[PDB]
Amino acid sequence: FQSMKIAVIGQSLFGQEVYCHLRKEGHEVVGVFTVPDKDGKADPLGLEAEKDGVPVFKYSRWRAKGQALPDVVAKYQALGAELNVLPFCSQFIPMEIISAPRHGSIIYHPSLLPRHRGASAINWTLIHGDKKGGFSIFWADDGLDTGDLLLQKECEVLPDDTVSTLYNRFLFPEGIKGMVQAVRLIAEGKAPRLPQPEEGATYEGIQKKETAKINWDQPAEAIHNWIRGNDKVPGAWTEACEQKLTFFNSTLNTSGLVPEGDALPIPGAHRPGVVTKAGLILFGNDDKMLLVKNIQLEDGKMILASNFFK
Ligand SMILES: Nc1nc2c(c(=O)[nH]1)N[C@@H](C=O)CN2
Repeated sequence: FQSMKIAVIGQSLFGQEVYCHLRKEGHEVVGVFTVPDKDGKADPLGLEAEKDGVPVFKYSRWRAKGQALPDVVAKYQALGAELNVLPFCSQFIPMEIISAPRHGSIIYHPSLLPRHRGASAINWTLIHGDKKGGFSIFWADDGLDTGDLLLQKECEVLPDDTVSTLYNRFLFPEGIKGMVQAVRLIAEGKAPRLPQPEEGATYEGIQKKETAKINWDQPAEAIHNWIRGNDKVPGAWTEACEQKLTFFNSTLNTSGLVPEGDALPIPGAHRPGVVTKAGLILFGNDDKMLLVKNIQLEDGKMILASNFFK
């Protein structure tokens, strides 16, 4: 064993939990780098670190005129970190920071690397209807999500899984355990390095609300995968009845359903939607059905799709 000085760079409840476990294991978290508020909620990793008197720093920022801000780097170097743990970072972290610690930097990534390198990997897993998923913890190198693996765990992906369900069922609870296990291996001097194969590598970038717009010119199954692969964040959407509607809780189980109800005209779609007591029936460009159970209105109100027209 060895108790280590660790810099934590991340966010969210996931980051908070990794932070708590590292401390429970006897490591010193020398600092936390997280996201700002927005709005006016503070990040829970930052709030937890602040409670404990651990240095907390908020970006981004991160960069200006090519290089890493001299300020952020300064704050980092004072900490004397021996390892960086990245439980949910976002932007490229300059190699002056990534490569500074004796033990380097390890990163949590919610896909089976080399598949779905880049941001929003859980979205892209489901958008493509992958039948298996999981997470990787990997050693940062100078590429984007190309570094050798430390460990990887797989799980089955179910036909109606969403980003949120797959995360809460597996990638969150097992991912936290996995990061903890990784730090233990590093502390013991027993951490593996498993180079990523070239075969099957794919890359996608961040999925912001704007690029979650539905393309209706696809089969029902692909549209279902698009909706669930953006559910709940950032939320797949379209224009209908003169507003922006976001669709959640899709299924391809349309057993016994008939397309009778109140039309929902959707510009660009192969057929109108139909609001039924079961929810919103939608058609793909193959005239096959999918069913959306919930709709978020442009003003943020969540409703049952069956209640759209009251
Ligand atoms: N140097 C480096 N920075 C990273 C990644 C990486 O692979 N290398 N991936 C993301 C980690 O959060 C974003 N930041």
